[PDB]
Amino acid sequence: MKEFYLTVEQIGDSIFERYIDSNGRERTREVEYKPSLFAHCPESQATKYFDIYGKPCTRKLFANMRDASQWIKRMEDIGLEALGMDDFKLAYLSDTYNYEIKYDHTKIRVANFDIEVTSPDGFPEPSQAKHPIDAITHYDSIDDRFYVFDLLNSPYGNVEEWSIEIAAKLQEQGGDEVPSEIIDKIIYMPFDNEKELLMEYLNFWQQKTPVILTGWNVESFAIPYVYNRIKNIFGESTAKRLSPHRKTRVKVIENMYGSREIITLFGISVLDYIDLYKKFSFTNQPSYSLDYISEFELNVGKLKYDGPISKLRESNHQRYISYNIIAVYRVLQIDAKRQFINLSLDMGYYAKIQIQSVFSPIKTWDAIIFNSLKEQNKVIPQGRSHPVQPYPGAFVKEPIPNRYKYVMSFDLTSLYPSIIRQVNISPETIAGTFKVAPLHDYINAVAERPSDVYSCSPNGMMYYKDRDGVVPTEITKVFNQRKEHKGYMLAAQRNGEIIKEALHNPNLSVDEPLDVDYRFDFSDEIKEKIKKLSAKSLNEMLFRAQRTEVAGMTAQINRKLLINSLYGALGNVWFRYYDLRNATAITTFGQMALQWIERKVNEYLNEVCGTEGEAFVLYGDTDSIYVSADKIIDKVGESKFRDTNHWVDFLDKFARERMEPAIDRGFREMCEYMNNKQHLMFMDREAIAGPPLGSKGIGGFWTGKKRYALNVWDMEGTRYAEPKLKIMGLETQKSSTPKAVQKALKECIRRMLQEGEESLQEYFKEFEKEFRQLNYISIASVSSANNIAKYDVGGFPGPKCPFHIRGILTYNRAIKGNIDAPQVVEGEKVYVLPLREGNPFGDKCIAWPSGTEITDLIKDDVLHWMDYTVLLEKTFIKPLEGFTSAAKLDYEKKASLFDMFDFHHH
DNA sequence: CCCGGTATGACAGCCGCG
DNA sequence: GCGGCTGTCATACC
Repeated sequence: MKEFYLTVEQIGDSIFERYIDSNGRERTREVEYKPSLFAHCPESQATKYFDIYGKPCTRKLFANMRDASQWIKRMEDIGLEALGMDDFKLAYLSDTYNYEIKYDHTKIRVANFDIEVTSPDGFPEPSQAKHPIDAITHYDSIDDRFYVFDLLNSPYGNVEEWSIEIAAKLQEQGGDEVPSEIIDKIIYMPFDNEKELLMEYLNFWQQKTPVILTGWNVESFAIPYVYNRIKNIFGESTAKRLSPHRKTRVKVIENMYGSREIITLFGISVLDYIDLYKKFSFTNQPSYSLDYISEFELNVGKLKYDGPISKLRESNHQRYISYNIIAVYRVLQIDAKRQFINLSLDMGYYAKIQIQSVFSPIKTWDAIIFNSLKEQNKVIPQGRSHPVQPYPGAFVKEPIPNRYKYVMSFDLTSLYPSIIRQVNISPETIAGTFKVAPLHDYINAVAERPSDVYSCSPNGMMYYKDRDGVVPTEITKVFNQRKEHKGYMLAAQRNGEIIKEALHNPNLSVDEPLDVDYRFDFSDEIKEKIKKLSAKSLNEMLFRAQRTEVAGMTAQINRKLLINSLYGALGNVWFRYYDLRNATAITTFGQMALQWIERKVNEYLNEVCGTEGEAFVLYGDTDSIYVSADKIIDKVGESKFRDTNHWVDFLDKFARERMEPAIDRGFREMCEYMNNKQHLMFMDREAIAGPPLGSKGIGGFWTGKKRYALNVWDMEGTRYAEPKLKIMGLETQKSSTPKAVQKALKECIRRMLQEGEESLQEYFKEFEKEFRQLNYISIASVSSANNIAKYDVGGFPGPKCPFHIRGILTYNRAIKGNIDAPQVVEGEKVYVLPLREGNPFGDKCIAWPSGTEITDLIKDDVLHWMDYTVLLEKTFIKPLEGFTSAAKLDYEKKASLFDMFDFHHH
């Protein structure tokens, strides 16, 4: 076993490191690390060190890290570049671990915990920590145990001890339904007072100090609450004891709304799962509370209880504790499915960074470029300050709002990373500039060729073709690595398939499985030794073949995330290799790419269909184009197809046989026109959309930029058994839209695309008739409660007050002086309903906390004074009118067709 | 620097307008 | 009384 690191930190003139040694023991080092930095020198001085520009550099070795840091300030005050890695933690990791890090997760202590705090005051602020911590569930990955800390006596109640017997029983039997998987894994311990509890938790923390600390909201609630609580009761010295190095910093996170404070525990990587999920799930969710996320991933959700949580410990302490245990297990179950922690570790050691820096695409890329440059004796440039200067971004085509019967879409692969390599874009690779014509003229190939010598972007930039760019080289690596690991994953998957044939007829023998590598396909000699092998050994080979497939999967997605990271880094002023001209070179070339191929697809389809001057490309967004296939179908005639699958086959082949070669030679023309280093503009066919054959459906429609619906039969080569609706930007996709209305609008769209006008009309009529019979929760809008106090003037709405906020202030006057009634909290989501003019409430609308019924001492009047008309018009009819206008359909039978004209009268 | 550019929509408030 | 704006706020997605 080769040693790896756990956490690294700099305190004064010392690196403090937690690390696993060659024997597997967790250990700590204090090293008085001697960093190196670099300055420019004359050609006379003989060094092996050069910068990315090739200019010679002399190596300066400092006695400590403070001298290094003071030297950087002195070089700034002189006006000369101070070259090298200024984040000395990264240099230490590079020096101490100059090899491919192979870690062993079972020796990494990964803790996830959750806290409970009874509070009749409202949400207990972590910075003040006014109320007693009355429960802690702390899971440890090494022990595989849930350590549960339980407070029996607090100012808010004296309670019985928790029962594991009851907690395991069925929910109908009065039990908490804690899974038998974790029942034999709970270490329960009750306490007579909070001080005893908090002090035991601290001693527990010292013996089992987390390397990775996770959980839901741990960074913004749990950790701050435990720290501040211990601090307020025992003093700051005791609270620092939560850090292995007894050093803590109070960070102030100032978001563009308010300001909150997080606590930095030196020697611990905090990877909050709420942040970890938002970063790596790539699924946009309405709510990000553990409850919603659990039921989404695990189909079980968080544990239910009766009454307000502020009254739970009193009324049902048995539930309260079991709710705390399950809260921790919910996160562990999610991580068992998604494995974002293992992912985070994988990338942390690949980049050689602090694990919590996986949230930073800047840190990660800074280190990956640093390490590969280090092994070539090359010196990284100094990070220079840059003014935040907004530059052009992605091109988006304004579509003509219409229906579109048949649609076929195509995507460029890894567009921005592809341009970087194609054009060879890097700081040191800038070769000069050319007099730039309008983009229009480069799209139409009317402008003169920018350079015979250098590779070019349509923004005026020129780059060397002979040199290998530092950025281009570094991302080509990542590409090649991903292919390599996805070449091992496909091999490990296919190698397991041959094993599954042997799982039907084996023969027992006392032998261990053969030493073979699953990353590469088996030879004939290994294939000969399959039937003879035993049943015990065959299941061991299947275990290790699948184990190899899991290792390949993790690697191939980690590199995928890096590919998509780079542009972000490159376009960020804080990044070392950032250059504004290089950034606009990427986006502008991309703008040219999509519009040039729009031209080429139009010119090809016109020539083939015989027509001239017809817009086939109906829409385009960044790296994708959408083609109208009507003419292609009408060229064969849709009456010649026997079924839906017949014309989907037709279009699929057409794209591959006719369209894709026309695109490739189209882009090959563009590469030669810009004189680029290599052609890397590749376009895959994604979606084939259209209405079912012999149906009155319209297939798809656009209402504007980023607002469309499509009936998709085939995506990226896989044929769907049943048609699947792709909806983007429309109200069905917005969490502000009421539950029943989100459902109704989707069906309205389904009926439009699959069935036609009359069906939509029959549905609308019925939904209008039955709207008043729907539940008041399902038909209410949801909104975010930001800036409540700002627009509040003595309990009434002020100038420029938003609609939902007005609703909140109406609710507040209705429950003014009522503690049992739910309070609307700044930040949290709210239900909104309109009220008929003349109601006993203040205004025209009421808003109450989301996910809850209204207080019974106000419910009747709300339900009585609801404005259904306004609600149906605002949330349902208006957005539908939106879709139907573009689609050129009617939702109501006799609508005057003169309504679609912007008449005079002016 | 632990994601903001390119987007649309709901609503408030203003301006002309016999 | 209502388009035609501008401004604030809310929420999509790569």
